[PDB]
Amino acid sequence: APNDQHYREQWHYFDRYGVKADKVWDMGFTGQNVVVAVVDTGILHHRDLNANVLPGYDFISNSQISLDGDGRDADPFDEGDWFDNWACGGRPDPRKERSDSSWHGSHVAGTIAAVTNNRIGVAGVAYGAKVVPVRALGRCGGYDSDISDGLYWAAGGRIAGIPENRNPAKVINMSLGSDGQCSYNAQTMIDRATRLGALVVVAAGNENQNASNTWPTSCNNVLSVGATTSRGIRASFSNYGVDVDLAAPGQDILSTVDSGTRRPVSDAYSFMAGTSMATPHVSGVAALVISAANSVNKNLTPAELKDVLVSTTSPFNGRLDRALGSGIVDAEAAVNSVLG
Ligand SMILES: [Ca+2]
Ligand SMILES: [Ca+2]
Ligand SMILES: [Ca+2]
Repeated sequence: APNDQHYREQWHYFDRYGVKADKVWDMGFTGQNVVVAVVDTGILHHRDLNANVLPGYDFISNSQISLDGDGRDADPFDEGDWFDNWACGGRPDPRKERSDSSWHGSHVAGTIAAVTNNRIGVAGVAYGAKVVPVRALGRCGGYDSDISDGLYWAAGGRIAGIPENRNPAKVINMSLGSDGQCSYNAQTMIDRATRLGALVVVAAGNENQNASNTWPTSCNNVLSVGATTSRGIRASFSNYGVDVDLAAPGQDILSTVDSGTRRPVSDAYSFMAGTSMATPHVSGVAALVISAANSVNKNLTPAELKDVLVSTTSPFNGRLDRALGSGIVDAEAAVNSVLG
């Protein structure tokens, strides 16, 4: 087990309905040399992230969303997506009036590869991997076109005006989405990333609805992740249905954030719930699998990697109320599969 101060609270890594990441670490696989891209709100300069974070890129085109004074730029720092006075619409709905900064991209990034065995804070599923933050979300979310350009760059695609990605990712985590069908542009970029070799791992969404009514789940060539609880059943908010590929822990997920309600104040750790939290468990396990496959000289296409993940899942706790993919992602079974 790692020495991290709050590892024991990360039930989702090691306990009954967790992802069995600990069993893979025991085999000596940690996602070594694998790059995972995180298309999200950007990254904090958090002491429990910095060593496992590579420089990424900020794809937010509108400065009113980016809150950093300009359009696309080389610094994917999460400025904080806080707002007040219904800046993101919906006035006068009391639930939409204001929000603290989410630090969503950092919570997600920490699940994949928080710095581990460094005494402080938490652990990451693939703590030998490196994360490339692709900032596409800010105040009020992000543009579909910024998300799709970012995911393409994440895979190794060239975007005019932006440097070539030196560290294209084998796994692209997208803990994001909204109502509606996959756009032509989103589908096209997902297909291009898939043809580069990247597995695009996406959140099923959080409206207790059919995930097929949302994107990116409704896209071809994605692996859609539903959310389960520490009791092994469907989290109440999790989207569901035939297009959910599998599930992962998505309620009371402890990871890396900032204590600041607006701007960054201090490195912190919080519990969050969402398919956004389940997704990076699957992205992390994918990176563990690739490190294992690398060791035996085995290539996995995105379709093959998805099939490894989906066919090796562990069972739910009795009957669920909805289709939620094949079971809970299981790193031990997935890695054992590719090692032969
Ligand atoms: Ca900017
Ligand atoms: Ca920036
Ligand atoms: Ca740590």
